[PDB]
Amino acid sequence: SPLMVKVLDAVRGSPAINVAVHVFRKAADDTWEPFASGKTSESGELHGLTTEEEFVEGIYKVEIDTKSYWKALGISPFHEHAEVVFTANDSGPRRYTIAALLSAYSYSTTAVVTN
Amino acid sequence: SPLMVKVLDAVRGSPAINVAVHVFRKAADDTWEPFASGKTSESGELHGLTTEEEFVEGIYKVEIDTKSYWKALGISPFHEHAEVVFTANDSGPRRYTIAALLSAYSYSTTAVVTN
Amino acid sequence: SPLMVKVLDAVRGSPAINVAVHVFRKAADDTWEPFASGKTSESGELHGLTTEEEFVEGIYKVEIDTKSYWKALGISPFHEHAEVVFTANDSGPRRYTIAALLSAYSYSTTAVVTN
Amino acid sequence: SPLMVKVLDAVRGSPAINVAVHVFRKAADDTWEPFASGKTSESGELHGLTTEEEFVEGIYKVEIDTKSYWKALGISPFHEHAEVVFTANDSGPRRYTIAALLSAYSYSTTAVVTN
Ligand SMILES: [Cl-]
Ligand SMILES: [Cl-]
Ligand SMILES: [Cl-]
Ligand SMILES: [Cl-]
Repeated sequence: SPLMVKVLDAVRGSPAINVAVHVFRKAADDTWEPFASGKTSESGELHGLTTEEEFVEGIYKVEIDTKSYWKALGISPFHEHAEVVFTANDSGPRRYTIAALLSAYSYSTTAVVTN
Repeated sequence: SPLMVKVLDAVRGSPAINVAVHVFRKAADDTWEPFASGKTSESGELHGLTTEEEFVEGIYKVEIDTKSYWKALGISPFHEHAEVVFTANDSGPRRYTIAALLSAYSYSTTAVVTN
Repeated sequence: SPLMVKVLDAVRGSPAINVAVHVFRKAADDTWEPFASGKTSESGELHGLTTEEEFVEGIYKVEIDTKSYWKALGISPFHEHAEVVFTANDSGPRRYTIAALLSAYSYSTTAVVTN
Repeated sequence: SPLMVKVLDAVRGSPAINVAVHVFRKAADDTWEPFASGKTSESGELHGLTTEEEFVEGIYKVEIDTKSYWKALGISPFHEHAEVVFTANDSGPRRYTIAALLSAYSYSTTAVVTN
């Protein structure tokens, strides 16, 4: 997959397991099409999201459903979810990894772009 | 204002000055109404966004327009913007501060809820 | 004070109140002298740490005692403390703000350097 | 290795490659013994740091030498280094992963503790 997502838990110090993740592509015009989705594994990683064939240039939104993750662990968190929005360019990097770190009232995300 | 937003710059180590910020409220149903907006000051803070009269319970989205901030500083960043989405509850805290820390390929946000 | 420290709590979504903070200066040579210290206020901020007279060039260590903060709130955290180490240059910025965001298993810090 | 360290770069959006990492153990008493060290690989990961035989209970310091990393990439950063200090307990988790995310004026670290 040219797009991978990895999620960590900063409250419990663990991979974020079984987190739902949705990818949308901005169709032109001008709304968010469901593009790909899945749930993180025991390592907190979500593999096989998409393929080079399906992953074309465009604006993508990665929605990590942090709210249900926390409730399943006994926590009612601040955020509804975590969102990451970016443009995929073919001149850009071949592989994108979206990494997220979750707390009850905070989150950080970073993009790791490689070849 | 019961809602304040503060933005820092982790690449240059400065307040994020003149960043555009938009707040939307999820109207029922089921879209994002423009609710309030403004630009951060020299301290990277955005004051007077709204009032207790206008700020009712609901789901709010705070969109920080990180892309134009970075381009104005000579940087073409990864993210289109930074988004923070949360529910305001009247049983909840009287004041919400959304703090964001921006990098070219990363951002973190935290909510500071006080009385 | 040319040095200020501000600490936030990402688990509870609050300023980090009454956190002990120690500043050391690397004496030449080659150990850490106690330079200044204090406890954050209700806003999570530590003001009046030092003065322009006392704050000379050198290597400084800011130790935030995150462990006792968390235990006082009923949490046994991962880290012993949070440390930030940097060089103050007179050609550099007049004011340094060290901002920290604490979780049970994580912390981030950023330096905000201004005039 | 029961201890692994992974480092990401938030300015360039890449694994942090060839970063020097030092682990010290607080000998009793009361100083920091060199315990283990190495340099991150192309994935930004540092494997084979130590073994279950050598990794006993105690207080450990992980020093990531962020300054030379940045200079090698043409950047003069704020921090001298990134430090992470924690207690290893045998009742604790079998494996510790220290993850760090670096910017010029900021860093975050998180501990991922697993079995
Ligand atoms: Cl709910
Ligand atoms: Cl563009
Ligand atoms: Cl203890
Ligand atoms: Cl130097």
